[PDB]
Amino acid sequence: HMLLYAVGGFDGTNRLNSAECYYRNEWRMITAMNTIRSGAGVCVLHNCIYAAGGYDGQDQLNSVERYDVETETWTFVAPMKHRRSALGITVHQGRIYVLGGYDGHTFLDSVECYDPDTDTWSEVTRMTSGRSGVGVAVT
Amino acid sequence: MLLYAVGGFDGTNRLNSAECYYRNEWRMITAMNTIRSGAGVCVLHNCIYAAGGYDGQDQLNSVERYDVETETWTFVAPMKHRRSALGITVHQGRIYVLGGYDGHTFLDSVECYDPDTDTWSEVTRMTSGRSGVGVAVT
Repeated sequence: HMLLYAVGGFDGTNRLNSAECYYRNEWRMITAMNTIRSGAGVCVLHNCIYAAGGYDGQDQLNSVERYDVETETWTFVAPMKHRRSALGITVHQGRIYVLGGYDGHTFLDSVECYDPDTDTWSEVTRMTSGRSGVGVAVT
Repeated sequence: MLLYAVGGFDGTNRLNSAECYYRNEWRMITAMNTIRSGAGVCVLHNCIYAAGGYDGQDQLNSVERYDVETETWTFVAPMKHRRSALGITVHQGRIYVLGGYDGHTFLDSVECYDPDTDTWSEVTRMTSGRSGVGVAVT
């Protein structure tokens, strides 16, 4: 926890796969992701930035990639069971939790859980109703 | 130790409701004061903050805070800019919101919330106005 990262997004004309980091003031670019992602789930787990799902301008994404700060390289990990944009994301006890989102036809209520050690995504529970754009909090 | 799902959009209505997962059971808690979809939601100290979002007609700049002890939502200082599809993170006891959509412009503004002084301040600007960004601190 020292540097702020801005990952992907949408500028009103193009959706972004680029990422910048704030330091000298100034936002400087880092290595761009392998996939154009807007509205992705972005979190930090074991000093790696994870980027899950999102919208590339045509399709809802299920791919997940992680950025290694030491190698400055984005790498794909196991993809989610569901494509989703406008998902909520949180990290709890060394695992990534994604909640809801939109798969292209359905507002999901699925909640998937990522185990980094085994590189698996597994559904852990389901919200009371399918919905997207949710905020997630653990306290 | 509890998971909270705040607001959202079920495909027909935007939601101001919130629920907590315990006994493998999702249980509803006190609903928010403002209908919020795609708001910035984080945990500062031990309170849930919900900043901005879309209520169905307008983009929101209001910020309310849920106290787990008192089970109530309280409005705090509003952001200088209305924002939907904003990024949000907590870092050294402060909230950072990044970009988003204000109803006409994709924002490059970054605001910082100090809970002690209840103030938002514009810290810097991103290289370009943008929305739907993921924020990470590491």
